[PDB]
Amino acid sequence: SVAALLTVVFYIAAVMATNLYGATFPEWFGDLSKSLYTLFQVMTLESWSMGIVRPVMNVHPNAWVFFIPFIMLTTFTVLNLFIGIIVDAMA
Amino acid sequence: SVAALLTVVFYIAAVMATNLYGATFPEWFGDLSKSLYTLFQVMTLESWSMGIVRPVMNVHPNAWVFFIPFIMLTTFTVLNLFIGIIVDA
Amino acid sequence: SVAALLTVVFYIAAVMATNLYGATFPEWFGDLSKSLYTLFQVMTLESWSMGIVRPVMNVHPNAWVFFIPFIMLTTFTVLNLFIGII
Amino acid sequence: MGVGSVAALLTVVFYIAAVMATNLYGATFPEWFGDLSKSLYTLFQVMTLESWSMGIVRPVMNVHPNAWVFFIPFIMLTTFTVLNLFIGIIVDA
Repeated sequence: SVAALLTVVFYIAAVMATNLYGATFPEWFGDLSKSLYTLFQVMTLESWSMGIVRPVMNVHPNAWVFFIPFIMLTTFTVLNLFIGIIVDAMA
Repeated sequence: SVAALLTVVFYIAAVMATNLYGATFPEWFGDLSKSLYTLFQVMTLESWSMGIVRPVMNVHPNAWVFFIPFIMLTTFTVLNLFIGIIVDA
Repeated sequence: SVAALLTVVFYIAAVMATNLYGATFPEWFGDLSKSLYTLFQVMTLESWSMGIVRPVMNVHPNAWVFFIPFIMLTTFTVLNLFIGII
Repeated sequence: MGVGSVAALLTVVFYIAAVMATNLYGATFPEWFGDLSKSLYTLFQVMTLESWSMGIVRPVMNVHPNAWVFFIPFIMLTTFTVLNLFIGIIVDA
């Protein structure tokens, strides 16, 4: 149920990002699949700032309003999900 | 409860960093909002050392005394706010 | 216990990656030992995308099909081993 | 107390490895390991896993190959203990 919620989340943000940054950043968001890849990378927190967001903000200042919240939501969910797997296996 | 304390901590360090490193590193610390961004990136641990702390230490060495503790504080509280919310449900 | 199967998982993927990407990326995959190093770094998530997967995808596109699953598998097992001590 | 004693064990482990690395890699990599304080900073960065491989270990291995035998274990140990201190709060709730 949570895994579905998250996938929905990725899907929504992937579509949004493609239409928001795909023009100026084809390598990372030009496609809905490219956006999926990039958003997953951001989720693992790998080079999200130095490698993706900071460069993005050089063209679209305040794009941080799309990514920091995305980071919060995605991190939070994953945290919970993990806890459940860990907690329930113990119980 | 942690959420507000954390916001306080971020605000303290952001104000501190702005006054401390904003002159030499305006791209990351020149503004109170720039310092907000940088300190969150450092909290996510994304290029905190190689990308931010090591460059800053070429100018103001031993600035790790601000950063490493900031890392402990924010890391520990986010560990705590996670466990706190999680154990409950 | 969890460590017993994860070791197997790493060995499978390492053998797979060596045969798949060792030709074009010998610095990271040319050896079975090299692929062991690379896959562990990818497991710790350090520069997996920008540093490893994205450059590999310029040669073999859709190689994320190996990596992203490898990432889920190895990340998942870590929590099952983290709790597998507790 | 352990938390505290485990935190004291960690401090010991960091001191061990920091002394080790200074003597092992400080010659060839003085910016990262030339000092006991430099090795302190580097080992903590490796602990938070930020550019540990691409940034530190991979470059060190071009000089002393198989120095991953120092690093990968150090990673295991410090990451495990920090998780031991994490669960030492998980059930301590």
